[PDB]
Amino acid sequence: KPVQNGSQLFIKELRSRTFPSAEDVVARVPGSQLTLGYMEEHGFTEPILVPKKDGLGLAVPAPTFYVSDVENYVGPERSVDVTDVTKQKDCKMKLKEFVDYYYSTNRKRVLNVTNLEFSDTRMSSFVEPPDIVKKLSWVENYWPDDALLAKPKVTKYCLICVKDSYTDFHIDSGGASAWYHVLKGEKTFYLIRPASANISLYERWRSASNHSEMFFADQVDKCYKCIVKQGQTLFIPSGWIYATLTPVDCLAFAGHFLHSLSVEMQMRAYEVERRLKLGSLTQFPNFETACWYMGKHLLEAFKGSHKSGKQLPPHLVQGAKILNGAFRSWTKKQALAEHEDELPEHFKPSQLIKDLAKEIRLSENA
Repeated sequence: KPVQNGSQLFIKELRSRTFPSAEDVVARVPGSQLTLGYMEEHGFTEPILVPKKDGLGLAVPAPTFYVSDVENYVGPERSVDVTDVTKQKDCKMKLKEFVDYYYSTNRKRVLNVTNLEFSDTRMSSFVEPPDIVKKLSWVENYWPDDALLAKPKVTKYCLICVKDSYTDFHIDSGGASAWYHVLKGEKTFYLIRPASANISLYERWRSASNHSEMFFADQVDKCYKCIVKQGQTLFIPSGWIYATLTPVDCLAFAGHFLHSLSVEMQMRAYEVERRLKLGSLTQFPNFETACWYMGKHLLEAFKGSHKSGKQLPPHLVQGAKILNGAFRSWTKKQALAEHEDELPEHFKPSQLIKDLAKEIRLSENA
């Protein structure tokens, strides 16, 4: 018989198993040193652990903020997605019901809430993402407040995981980058670098019928174990393939974002998820729309570079090229009525593409 991912026996085996330490891969960095400059220097290709929130500009409630408090500020009647970890199946229920389960003592099932986005609730004012996320975020920087399409609702997630909760290996939707702040308890991350072959293996694993019977880390050379403890914040870069195990009841906050340092990985991950045709919780809404606004921004940056003579950094020019490729792909004749639904008002794709292509040429000559 095969071991089912997320099962009690799986958890036991997983806890006993040895992994390479995240020591080699995850930088420990004080909040204040996590600047745009830092990110640009290192390129945000590896996860970053910030042991204390000081300097991050992260706003979160005190650790005396409990799940019962979440219930009050989010609202007991709110519908929430709940994962039954042992079955690896998902269902819906009112938050009050989950909270009832959470506080029970005879706790049979293993259930978690991992996609409660609360920007539309009273609890929203209690949490502000780290300053660096805001500085990097395409949505925060380039999506206009008067936009007719709604901003991707992925900025503030509340996660509630019971002891022995497990979330299986995945890449975040849109190849989005993520921050995770553990308010109470702890969460163990198992991190796999998105080397090209690893991504391919991941795609083939996600698409197999027996994938819930296969431990993906078995297929790769290095899967790093990183324990994130109370008060600590982990930043996960674009495309990283990761799973998590919860050793004790945990309450955490998280957010997802796109940025200019991983344009290529973002597109690669998006193409993988579009081939998989799976989706789920935390699907990145209006990913293409964010891309369109980025594209408009780039044209403006280019045009403004003539006035100042200062060229765009090569990663931005390379980013422009990749985005233009996508735009062409999304607007070709055979290309969906799915794609037009994500185009912002007043956009002229044929012209943007033509205009971007010209500006990329003008910059390359130099």
